[PDB]
Amino acid sequence: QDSLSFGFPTFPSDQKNLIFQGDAQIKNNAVQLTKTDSNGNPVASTVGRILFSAQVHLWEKSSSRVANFQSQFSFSLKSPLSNGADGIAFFIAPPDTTIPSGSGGGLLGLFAPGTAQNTSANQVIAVEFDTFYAQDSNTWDPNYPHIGIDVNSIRSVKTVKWDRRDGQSLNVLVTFNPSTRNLDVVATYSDGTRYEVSYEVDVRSVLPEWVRVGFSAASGEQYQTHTLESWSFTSTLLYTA
Amino acid sequence: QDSLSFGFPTFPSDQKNLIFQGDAQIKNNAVQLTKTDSNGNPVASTVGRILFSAQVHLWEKSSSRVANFQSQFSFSLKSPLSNGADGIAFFIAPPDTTIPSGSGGGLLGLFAPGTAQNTSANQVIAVEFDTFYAQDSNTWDPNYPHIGIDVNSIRSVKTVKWDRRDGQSLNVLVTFNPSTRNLDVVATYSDGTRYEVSYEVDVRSVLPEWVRVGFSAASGEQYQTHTLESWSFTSTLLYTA
Ligand SMILES: OC[C@H]1O[C@@](CO)(O[C@H]2O[C@H](CO)[C@@H](O)[C@H](O)[C@H]2O)[C@@H](O)[C@@H]1O
Ligand SMILES: OC[C@H]1O[C@@](CO)(O[C@H]2O[C@H](CO)[C@@H](O)[C@H](O)[C@H]2O)[C@@H](O)[C@@H]1O
Ligand SMILES: [Ca+2]
Ligand SMILES: [Ca+2]
Ligand SMILES: [Mn+2]
Ligand SMILES: [Mn+2]
Repeated sequence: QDSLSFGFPTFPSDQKNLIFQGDAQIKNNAVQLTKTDSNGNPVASTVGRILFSAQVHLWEKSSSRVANFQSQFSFSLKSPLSNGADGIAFFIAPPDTTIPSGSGGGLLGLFAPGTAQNTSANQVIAVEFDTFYAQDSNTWDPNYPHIGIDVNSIRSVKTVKWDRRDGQSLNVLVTFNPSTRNLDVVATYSDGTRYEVSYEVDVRSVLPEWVRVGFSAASGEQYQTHTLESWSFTSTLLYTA
Repeated sequence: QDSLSFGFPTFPSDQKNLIFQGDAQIKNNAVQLTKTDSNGNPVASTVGRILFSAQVHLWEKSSSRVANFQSQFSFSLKSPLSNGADGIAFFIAPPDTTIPSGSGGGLLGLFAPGTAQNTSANQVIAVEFDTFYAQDSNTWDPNYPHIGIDVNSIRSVKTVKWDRRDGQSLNVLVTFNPSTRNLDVVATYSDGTRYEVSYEVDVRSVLPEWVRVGFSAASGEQYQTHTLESWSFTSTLLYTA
């Protein structure tokens, strides 16, 4: 299809169109990307991802069209401690994408240790909400919590300082305009605190014509819950000048 | 998801979200439901169906919600014979639906012969465009070409006279309003000729909560091409007051 859109105001337990990878599972009408004990508390060393089953036609070689898409979602992070890790990310990748070996902790379940920074060894665009930046294990990270745009590397091509608020939902709007090649990210907390980051990227040279969209989250030695509360997506193929 | 929509203004050969059954295949940016020779001419004894991969949430028991959906599509039928057969149909059935054994010809690839008219033995709602009504063969049909609404049986719960026009596209709008429980059908030819038929049905008592939508067509002794040219579908769960 040239156009596709779906919306999850909440996440009831009877899902049919979600691909669950790792420890991701539905609990209390929300998607818990990372494992949690019976008490509902986060645990260490866990990775989980979800992907919508239907493939998205991102671009079409023949017609020379590229899709304009918008992804809106909200999530909350909660941890008994305060050093919650490692973060959640919205990502777009080839349809057969699976959790890379050893992609836990700081790699957010998106990259392999040996290629995490090799741009010609990956095919993935992601918007990360990174809460852990210890310079010994996350050497590629700026020294503070941040929202980043990742293009084939765990080392963000663009970042903006961000504030982690335990238990508070962050509302996010991610949009890609094929006309200007701009991938814009706008995140806001209910009190109006706003964060914005954008980057110009030609999706055609990074991803295949058909892709799958979803989320990924991980906790290494440090942990926190990564709860996806809602999600709506829309893509429409458009002719570009 | 509570809502889903997708649009196929045309059908390029490079598809990823369509489930092809029987002889269905894409040719010339259109879906040829029934088999055609190398020259594109229709042949006898052929059945084919397509379904969108993503399951549609038709209704939700817990929240007492029922989906409001709309299916707009266009098709054309062609045949050198004076009595092209057998017809095409838009249908809604359980997710694991497959072509029943011996459902060719007049059964439109939707029902098995032994239970084609046993309503308690089927789970399907279909809008058929029936061009073959030989009273000695398809004994259940009125004696003329017609549009029919099928609910768990090949013997339509309702039909209206329709005119078959060789090689002319028919545009159809199928809608369901959960408030009134009216399943409405409006079809038109490019010259304005209009056909309308409506039926009241509670989908909750006929179909499971999750279903798949698609098209089916077949040709028995008599044949004709059944070309699906375009298709857009949208559904959203609503509260039924
Ligand atoms: O306790 C965390 C501590 O260990 C290191 C590695 O020595 O980081 C681990 O835990 C982090 C948070 O869960 C992950 O991001 C990282 O991938 C993992 O190696 C330290 O840097 C950190 O201080
Ligand atoms: O030519 C139609 C003639 O043959 C039979 C089967 O012997 O019907 C077949 O063809 C029809 C038209 O394609 C189908 O409707 C029917 O399902 C199929 O069996 C006869 O009953 C009919 O007289
Ligand atoms: Ca990090
Ligand atoms: Ca018939
Ligand atoms: Mn980072
Ligand atoms: Mn009929």
